[PDB]
Amino acid sequence: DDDKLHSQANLMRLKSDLFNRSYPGPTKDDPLTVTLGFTLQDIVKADSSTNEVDLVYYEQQRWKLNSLMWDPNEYGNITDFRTSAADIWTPDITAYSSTRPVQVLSPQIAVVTHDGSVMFIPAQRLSFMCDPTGVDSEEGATCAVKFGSWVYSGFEIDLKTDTDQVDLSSYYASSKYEILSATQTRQVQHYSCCPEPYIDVNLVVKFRERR
Amino acid sequence: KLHSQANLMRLKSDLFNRSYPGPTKDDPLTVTLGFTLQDIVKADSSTNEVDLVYYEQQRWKLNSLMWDPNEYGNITDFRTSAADIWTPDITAYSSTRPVQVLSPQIAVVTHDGSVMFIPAQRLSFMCDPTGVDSEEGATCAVKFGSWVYSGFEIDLKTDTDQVDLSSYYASSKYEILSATQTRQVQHYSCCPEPYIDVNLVVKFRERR
Amino acid sequence: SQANLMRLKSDLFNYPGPTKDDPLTVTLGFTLQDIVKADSSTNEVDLVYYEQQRWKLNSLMWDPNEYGNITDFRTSAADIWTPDITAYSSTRPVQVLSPQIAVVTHDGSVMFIPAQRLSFMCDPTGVDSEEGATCAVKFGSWVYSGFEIDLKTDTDQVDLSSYYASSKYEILSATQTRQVQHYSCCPEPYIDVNLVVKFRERR
Amino acid sequence: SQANLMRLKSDLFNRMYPGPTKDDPLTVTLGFTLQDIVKADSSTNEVDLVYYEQQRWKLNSLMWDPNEYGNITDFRTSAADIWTPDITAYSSTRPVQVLSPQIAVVTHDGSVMFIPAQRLSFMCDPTGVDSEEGATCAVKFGSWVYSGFEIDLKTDTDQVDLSSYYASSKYEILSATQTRQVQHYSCCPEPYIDVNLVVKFRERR
Amino acid sequence: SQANLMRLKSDLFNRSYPGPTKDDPLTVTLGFTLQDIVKADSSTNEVDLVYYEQQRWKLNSLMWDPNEYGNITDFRTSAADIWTPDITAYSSTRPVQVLSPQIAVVTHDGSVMFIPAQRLSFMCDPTGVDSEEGATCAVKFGSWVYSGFEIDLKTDTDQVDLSSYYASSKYEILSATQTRQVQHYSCCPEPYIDVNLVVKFRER
Ligand SMILES: COc1ccc2cc1Oc1cc3c(cc1OC)CC[N+](C)(C)[C@H]3Cc1ccc(cc1)Oc1c(OC)c(OC)cc3c1[C@@H](C2)[N+](C)(C)CC3
Ligand SMILES: COc1ccc2cc1Oc1cc3c(cc1OC)CC[N+](C)(C)[C@H]3Cc1ccc(cc1)Oc1c(OC)c(OC)cc3c1[C@@H](C2)[N+](C)(C)CC3
Ligand SMILES: COc1ccc2cc1Oc1cc3c(cc1OC)CC[N+](C)(C)[C@H]3Cc1ccc(cc1)Oc1c(OC)c(OC)cc3c1[C@@H](C2)[N+](C)(C)CC3
Ligand SMILES: COc1ccc2cc1Oc1cc3c(cc1OC)CC[N+](C)(C)[C@H]3Cc1ccc(cc1)Oc1c(OC)c(OC)cc3c1[C@@H](C2)[N+](C)(C)CC3
Repeated sequence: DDDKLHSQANLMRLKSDLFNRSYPGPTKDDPLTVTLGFTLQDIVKADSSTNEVDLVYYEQQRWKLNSLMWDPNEYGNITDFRTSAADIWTPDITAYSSTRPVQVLSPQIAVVTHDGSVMFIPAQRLSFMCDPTGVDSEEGATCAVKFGSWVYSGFEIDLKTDTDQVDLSSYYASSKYEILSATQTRQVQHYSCCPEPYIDVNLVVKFRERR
Repeated sequence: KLHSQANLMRLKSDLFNRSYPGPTKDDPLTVTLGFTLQDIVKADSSTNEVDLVYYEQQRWKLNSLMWDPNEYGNITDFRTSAADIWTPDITAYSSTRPVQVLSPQIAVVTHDGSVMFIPAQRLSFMCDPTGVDSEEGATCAVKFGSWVYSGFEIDLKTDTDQVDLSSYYASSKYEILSATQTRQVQHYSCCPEPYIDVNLVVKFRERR
Repeated sequence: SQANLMRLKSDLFNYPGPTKDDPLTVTLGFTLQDIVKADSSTNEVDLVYYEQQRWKLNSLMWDPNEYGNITDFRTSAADIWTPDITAYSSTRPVQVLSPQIAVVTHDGSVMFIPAQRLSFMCDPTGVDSEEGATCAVKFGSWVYSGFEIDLKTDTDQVDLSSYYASSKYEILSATQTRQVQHYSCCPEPYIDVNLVVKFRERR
Repeated sequence: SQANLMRLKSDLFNRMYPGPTKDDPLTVTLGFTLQDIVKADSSTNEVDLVYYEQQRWKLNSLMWDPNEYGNITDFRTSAADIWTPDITAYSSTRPVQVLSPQIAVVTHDGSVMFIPAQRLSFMCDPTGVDSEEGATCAVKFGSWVYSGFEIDLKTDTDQVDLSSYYASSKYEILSATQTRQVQHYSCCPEPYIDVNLVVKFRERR
Repeated sequence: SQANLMRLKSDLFNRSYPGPTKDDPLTVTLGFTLQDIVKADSSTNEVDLVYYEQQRWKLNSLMWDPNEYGNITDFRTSAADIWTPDITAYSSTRPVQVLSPQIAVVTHDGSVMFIPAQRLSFMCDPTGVDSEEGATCAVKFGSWVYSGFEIDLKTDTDQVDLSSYYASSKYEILSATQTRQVQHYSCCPEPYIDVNLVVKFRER
């Protein structure tokens, strides 16, 4: 009950050291790479009257800041902590073809590790632009939606995925829709309009009515 | 009475302007979870969503919240807003829509440092209701647990294997065949932490 | 006189809820305005009503004589404690239709009357018959036991003087009744006001 | 310019009107501009309107003299910055949805103009809408918590402004009026004042 | 450098805009990028449009010398933290739904660029959308509270950007125009400015 009082005291001081003394977001001089991963849980609805499809997925977001690092030794072997997302800067990762505000299904809480890495995994329901024509056929339908920063250019936020394969191991086994394939791919595009690169992660999902 | 009010504000002030940042590997917390199913409102076989109304009883206990009632005018408990205290981030793992909260976000803290919080909710979750119009009915399942704490920081426990059905609405469109809540612990090659959840399985069918 | 009002509000504000030794009695009453919807596919009924709430606090007494003949004021419900009155068989969050503003009287009584839309559990079978349908929903505190909060009605007649004359549904009767319940599981009384409405398709 | 304005506001907002009282009652003028009858639902007896509600009142505690403030005669301010009346429809079926910025104009004479655009669902039986006669519905507007002892209401005209009514609405407008009324109930000594919005309308042809 | 930015932000905000006035009017630039007509409801005559508005204005109190601040030329700030123009649709039938983060980019010249993505329901008779010639609807945008003496609204370009319009929408766009309109009304000596967006569209 004195180890425990002492360990709490260490956590509160770490959080005050990082949060109260000592983040404006990335700049071209100090750019940030966010690692993104999708875990598709369900294609919930495919609306052929409006060409909207609703997905439920988790989005794992990961980045690393020097100003969040600390030494576990000065803070009682604390190697990580949970904190509300409002306590830290988080990337404005946004779907570029959503048709309604994304609905958050999970607690807005992040895990900060001693080397400055942050991991934040919002579960979400998204309506996005998609013609589901062909979903009732063997070859199925294909849709795509890009994710990336809304306001930071490619000189300030970069992105990558650890694999092209969307994680399907939690995909709902009785969904109305069967997944034929689902890929997530970093894409850098150059436009003449603009000297900065446009970076996004493209999520391509091919699916059909479960038979 | 004007005195008991004085003692309540003082207790609160002592507990809340003196010194709890959430559980850690060094200071883990056991959350006891129990479900009371009130209604299955809707089963949608076009999207495989089912809507439940249920109560989620959450209980945990902290040293930082204990007091001696003798020192505070015999006060043995008090109510406080859930924003005022740490609460566990218990979450359904296969919801299809944000849960809608039906009850006041206020908890009851007891002098032994136990907290009870009972959010009533309507939840849409993933569920194929095929067979609901048959004798055998349909079965669905949804896992609840911490979103961000592993089994190293929050352990979950049930007080019973049975979901409380005694308040189930007797004129629901659906009748309950069985409703159980089973703690489960799981490990993955990738990761060293245990993951703990409570699996809510409900078998149900169209009322006769 | 505006002078006088700010000074009273000044004096009074500068109440953390009831306790077992300082309990609170809340008076409830309902003004049924409309049965807007009765969905027989889900057994949900939607009602629009005013939830009349009143309680009295020692804290809020004053002399209309020490303050320019000011017998009452209005204040945002957000500046004051209000009881956590909740339906016990809603299916959706309640939607509030009116400003959240309370009226405090010099006798220390607070009146707060939100108009609200509520979906609750109700089988409307029989609504297209002469006998019509009958549904019930109970209201009461969610987090205060009957040791800290008690309830009462001023009358058992639901106020129907504002019932919408052209609703799809006519009201055959509507009663509001304080209930006290005891259960073996639990050592506090369960107190609530039960609203029972009998109604049928208008003809 | 901005120094004068930032001073004005600091002065007015730092030297708060606690609402009207019986001793100092307030008159609020209301008028409606009806834009559209968006939907009429005959299964639930709910009609939806989109309108602008012009509210206007006048406080002594919001007067200033322009020459002490660089010839400023008016300013725009967030409506959460000032008291605004709790004007409410008495028979809505869904929370009212606000379609415009919650910003008011204060003028040097202490008068305030606030004009929220709103969408409103309200209790209305649309029977007869598919006929030449049309349907008729009414909704009353007034203060939720102030009786006629603290808030009096008025209109400048009892004709609803239809000059902006949408030309290709599903529903044509036959007439629309806004009438101040004073009610006295046996229960209560206070007068209750409202503006009654009555609309007749039919399916456009 | 992370510190140069953390100081620039201090100087501008927590060390000093009550919006525009008749003596200090603001020019605001508006342009539309249309992304999807999602739905046209002929039972209620509403159409739902997903689109972006590019807003741009320049303020003196947002000027700074780059070489006094680490060669920082621009930054990103939350739109809640700066004044932003009250640009509103004059005939929407439901509150706007915001699809993107509400973050503006401020440049050293004091210019501000803000690009909200939104879904907007507005009044629109879709009669004709199932025929070769389509249906035509219009929606005007402008300040709700500031006349043309306080906010002077202009288009950035004369053209609606259709380059990112979703190719597999239920509805094809046959044309879309954006045009600044000035009107004098008899209540008031001030000019009133809006930008009218006119869209002709039909079922794909
Ligand atoms: C200068 O502006 C742009 C440059 C380039 C494009 C759009 C542009 O339009 C805008 C983009 C963006 C914003 C505002 C825009 O206008 C005011 C704000 C937010 N960011 C900066 C993040 C992007 C977000 C963003 C939004 C739309 C977008 C790409 C990025 O559109 C595209 C697609 O996705 C829908 C797509 O997918 C298959 C394929 C293509 C495009 C666009 C790409 N076109 C057609 C040109 C080529 C092919
Ligand atoms: C220990 O728990 C309970 C004990 C007793 C009951 C419910 C219980 O379940 C809960 C009740 C309550 C809470 C949480 C509960 O679970 C953890 C939190 C909020 N309070 C404390 C305020 C009540 C709110 C409340 C909620 C449900 C409720 C009664 C009160 O259900 C009933 C009815 O209304 C739905 C009803 O109507 C005819 C008739 C009856 C009941 C219940 C009463 N049964 C069936 C048992 C007997 C008859
Ligand atoms: C917060 O305060 C109120 C909020 C809302 C209203 C009155 C209010 O004020 C009082 C209510 C009450 C009292 C005193 C009040 O203020 C000193 C004394 C006792 N109770 C607590 C029981 C109610 C009883 C009560 C008294 C008056 C009353 C409604 C209920 O007024 C109305 C009507 O009936 C007269 C009526 O009839 C068709 C229609 C309407 C109203 C009122 C309702 N408006 C205009 C707003 C809407 C339409
Ligand atoms: C003084 O009162 C008004 C005078 C003039 C009009 C509306 C009026 O109603 C109001 C307008 C406005 C407000 C409040 C109003 O009421 C108190 C708040 C602030 N702004 C400045 C934003 C306008 C916003 C505004 C709102 C509606 C509006 C025009 C402007 O309606 C019109 C249109 O479509 C929206 C349209 O295009 C098809 C064409 C026309 C109109 C109107 C213009 N008529 C028919 C008369 C002429 C041509």
